[PDB]
Amino acid sequence: TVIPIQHIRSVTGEPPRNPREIPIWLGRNAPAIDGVFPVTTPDLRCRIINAILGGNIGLSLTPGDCLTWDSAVATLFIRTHGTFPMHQLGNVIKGIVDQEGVATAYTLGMMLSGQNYQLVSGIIRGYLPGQAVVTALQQRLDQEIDDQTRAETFIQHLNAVYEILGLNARGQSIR
Amino acid sequence: TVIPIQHIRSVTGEPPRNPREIPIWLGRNAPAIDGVFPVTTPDLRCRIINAILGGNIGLSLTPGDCLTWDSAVATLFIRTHGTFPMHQLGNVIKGIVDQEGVATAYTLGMMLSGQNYQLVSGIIRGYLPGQAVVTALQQRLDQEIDDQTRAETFIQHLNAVYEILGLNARGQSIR
Amino acid sequence: TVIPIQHIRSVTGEPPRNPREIPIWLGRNAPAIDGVFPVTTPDLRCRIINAILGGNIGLSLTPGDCLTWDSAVATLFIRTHGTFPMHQLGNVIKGIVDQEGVATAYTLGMMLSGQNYQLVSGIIRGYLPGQAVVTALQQRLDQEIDDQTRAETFIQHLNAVYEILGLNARGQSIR
Amino acid sequence: VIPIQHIRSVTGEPPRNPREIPIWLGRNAPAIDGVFPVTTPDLRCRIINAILGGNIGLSLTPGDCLTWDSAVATLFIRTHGTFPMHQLGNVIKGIVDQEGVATAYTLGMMLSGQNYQLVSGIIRGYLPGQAVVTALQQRLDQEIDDQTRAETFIQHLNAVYEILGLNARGQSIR
Repeated sequence: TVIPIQHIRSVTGEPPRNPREIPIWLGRNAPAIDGVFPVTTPDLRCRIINAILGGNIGLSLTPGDCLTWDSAVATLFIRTHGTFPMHQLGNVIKGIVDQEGVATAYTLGMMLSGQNYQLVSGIIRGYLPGQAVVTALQQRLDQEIDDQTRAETFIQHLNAVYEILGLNARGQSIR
Repeated sequence: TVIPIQHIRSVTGEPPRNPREIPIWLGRNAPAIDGVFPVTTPDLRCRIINAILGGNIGLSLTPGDCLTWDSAVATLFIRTHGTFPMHQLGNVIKGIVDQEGVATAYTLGMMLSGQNYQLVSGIIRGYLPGQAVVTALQQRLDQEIDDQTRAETFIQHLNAVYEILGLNARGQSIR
Repeated sequence: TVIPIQHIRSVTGEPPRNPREIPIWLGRNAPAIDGVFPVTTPDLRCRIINAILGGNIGLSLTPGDCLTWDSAVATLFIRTHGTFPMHQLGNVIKGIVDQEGVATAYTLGMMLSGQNYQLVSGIIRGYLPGQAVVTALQQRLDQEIDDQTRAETFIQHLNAVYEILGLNARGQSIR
Repeated sequence: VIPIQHIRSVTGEPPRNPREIPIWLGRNAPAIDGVFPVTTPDLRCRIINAILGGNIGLSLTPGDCLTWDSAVATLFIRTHGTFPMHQLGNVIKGIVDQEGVATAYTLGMMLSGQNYQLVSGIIRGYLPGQAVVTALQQRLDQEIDDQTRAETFIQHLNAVYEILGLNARGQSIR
């Protein structure tokens, strides 16, 4: 098939000039692309990403690297920053909860970490937006069964608590 | 399918950057978008809404949210204002009347509240432009059968009463 | 049934801000609109007009008001200038006669008036080029049998008189 | 002969500013019901008209005195000029600062025709402190249905306030 690239490329806009800014820009603009043209297979995700980023032979992915949008955004992260050691996962995540907030940072941290729920849960508990959140979120995760259900229910609970207290995603009050 | 996003995005234009102006922006382009393309299934509402919002943070919808234009417009309110829309319907209606006019504020009024003629009718009757109009408009709406008949014939009547007195949608004299 | 709004805007341009300048802009650009995408019913004409004027609820039309590109134009002029705006209709016509000439002033005036032969006829007869034309034109239109027939054979007779005297469209000589 | 003086001892003299007469009647209504039993709409109309003394402007007829809520709501339209539900959020915000959350729930429900969802949502925004909002919601969520939550809201607020050392007006011991 031929893909409607001129339309996709009018909805997203030009990708930023600093290539360290590219891997998060692609996460923000994913739902838009799925709107214009529903992306079903890894192939079609690759075809779409490769055309948008144009002349960068640097950042060209294959079908292996992009099963899901979250794989692509991680692969593109490792290239533009470099693989870093365990003790530096702190400064990567804090840097992101400041720009995009906890839900983005949890999903990327769980991906740059080989799904280490005990590590990435622990780090995110220091950058939550006030003590009353830290405590309310804890109780919900606590009364789950094991760590595997806690990993898959995290963002559900985070947002439920953020709703009650009436915060936006960036984690600031809007009332 | 593929949605005709080139066209839909000409009716609509580019969205406001102040992100608690968005539910009212999408609220008053919804009637036009439905003319230029038949949006039937919640999957297509979600696809269209997500395409025309572009790269904005926390503001993609799910097909769960987008069952009716109302439900969507209420959900984008909750994620921006923090509160439910129907805990401040008064302040929102008054704010629109002052910029856009009665017939605008009536329309968004019954999106936000959820087609509650009684309440929105009563909040508007407050902000009509002069005592004379209020009495005029009332005797037309008292000669319909049901409150179902009155919620179709409300703009038709306001537009007839404004002709007689010589006012101009935004509620200023032509004379 | 996708109404191709992007193409229609490519030909007409963007409508003005000051909504007093909309009813004439729509009459002028009408035969272009209709060449890109040919309308057939009132239904479609409504859907096209509302989509062009965009997110404007105040100047929204219904199928009732759109039997013809003239009926639509007339309805908008009464919402913006009010009924019996005879000093303003005097002023919009005098303006055109100077830029365009009398055969253009006639058709735009008759469109904005709801095809009011008696009113517009009267206004134009004060802006013709000199006493001899007025008298020559009148003698021809008086031989005609009813007012429907005068409105049909007005641009016809004005041309015949202008040709004899050796004037061009703008009422300046070519001898 | 209706025993007006016992009712006058509990209530007191009406407030001078016409705008605060509707809230005053709502706060004094539960105490009047305990001291003297009111069983008919007609008896209620005679008691309210005597308590306000000679106010011909705010006189109520037997039809609008069916329930204490209907009487308080009618006085609001005569004193302010707008129906209450149109501006409920502002009215609840005024009562919370002057009197407290418990007064706002009782008077907010009388003006809102017993709507739990609207009153509970408006009050949650003005509750004192983030901890109070989270603790109260957990207790209310356990209850089986909206009717049961409505009956136990004041009891569950008093328990949370006692644990966090807050007075009725929400001022901390620290």
